[PDB]
Amino acid sequence: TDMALALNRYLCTAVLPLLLFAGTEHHASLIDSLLHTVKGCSLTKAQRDSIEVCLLSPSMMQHLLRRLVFDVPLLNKMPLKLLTNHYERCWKYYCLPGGASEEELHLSRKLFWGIFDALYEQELFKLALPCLSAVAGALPNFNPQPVDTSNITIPEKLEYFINKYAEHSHDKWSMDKLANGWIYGEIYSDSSKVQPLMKPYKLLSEKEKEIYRWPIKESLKTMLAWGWRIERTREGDAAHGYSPRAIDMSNVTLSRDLHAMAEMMAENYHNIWAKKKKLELESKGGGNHPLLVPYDTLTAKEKAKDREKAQDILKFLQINGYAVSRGYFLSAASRPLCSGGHASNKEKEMVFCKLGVLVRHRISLFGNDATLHILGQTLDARTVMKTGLESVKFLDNAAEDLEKTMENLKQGQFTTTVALLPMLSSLFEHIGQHQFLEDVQVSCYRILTSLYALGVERQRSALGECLAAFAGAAFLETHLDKHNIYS
Repeated sequence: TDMALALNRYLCTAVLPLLLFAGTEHHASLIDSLLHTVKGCSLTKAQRDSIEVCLLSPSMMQHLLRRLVFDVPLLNKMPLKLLTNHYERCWKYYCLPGGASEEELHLSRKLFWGIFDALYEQELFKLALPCLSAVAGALPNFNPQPVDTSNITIPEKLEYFINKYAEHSHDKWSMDKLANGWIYGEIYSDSSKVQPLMKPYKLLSEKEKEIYRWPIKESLKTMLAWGWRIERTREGDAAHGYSPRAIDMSNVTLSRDLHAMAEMMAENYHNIWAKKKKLELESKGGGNHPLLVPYDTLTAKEKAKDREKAQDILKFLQINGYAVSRGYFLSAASRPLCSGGHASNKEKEMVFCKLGVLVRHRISLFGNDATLHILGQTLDARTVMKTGLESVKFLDNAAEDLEKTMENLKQGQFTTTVALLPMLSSLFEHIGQHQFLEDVQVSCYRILTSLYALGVERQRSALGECLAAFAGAAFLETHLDKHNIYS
């Protein structure tokens, strides 16, 4: 407490020093200062020390534009909502000069807009949904999840592999040190450069293989843990003492199957060593260690024994020739899934989720101002809501008509069976409540003139009589929506 009053006063004194490799600690450590409050009112000044510290950096800030994206999925309080969505629009600046992670940006877009069905509160989620059109327009907590390795037994085909890879290991323990060539003695006198461990491989015993054997078996058993395995293909490949005719595993190029598994093997090693660090010094009276931060931020220099050691276990597999196997693109490839995913979210506009009608539809307007396959299904997307909430065309979704064609204004002005009958089906659902309500006819006028900016035969004399029905029904302001579509 009495030294925990340091944080209270320094919410301004560590701010005024506001006015690219070793600065990664503040994107890791100081990101967790406000995360302790994610001092009460004074924590809002920590946003000014962070939401402005990201934009004018962008080397490690390129790895911090989606920093809390490993915890923005675990947002929901109010500071967990503003730790991402307020820095969402500023996350296009890092990939502005740089425009492996373009599919990870949709993880907090296809779920947080679905978590927008769980909640004023959407004052920060609305413009950040258009920042997802900017994070894909400029380029184009986090708990470790441990898995236990030794549950399975060593397969017999990879026992000719644990004796060849360990035989190469004592070469690789010397190929990094062959310019000096260190040898065994009896006493560890490192002033005269002798090691007590430099013994050859062909004179090994039943309890000294385990220095070589155990890094391989924690690197082989964890391949079978994700529904993946190893298949078969064709075959392939001074001084004196233990002098080998060896080859290096820092110049052999890899396969494309192995990339998503070996970078997951470091993610596997981000869930073993990030748990093996919790079993060494914390039970003796230790303190708080910062390695529980989000995933794309923290230092990787300890992981050089985990990112460069999780590839040569399977670079050596390509020596043996074994078939390692895995069995704005995503904003466009899932866009027909999105127009079918928002229309499936159009049925719940009648029965929190009524804000989901406005959090999903009105945010794709700039996405339609930046881009009939998905647009012809989006013309009838609100025709599921104006049929499901057809009695009221249900709290906010009964009066979401003024924002309904507002996303179809930018979609209609930005462009023969996918538009023939259904162009005047949802449009008449706006002009059908024109003189019941005037928030539907004010958007139907921009729906009837949504073709004069892009250039309804059947709906020409149904609205022309409706112009002759609402000529004085003010519904004369609703007459300009039914008189602009009668020829």
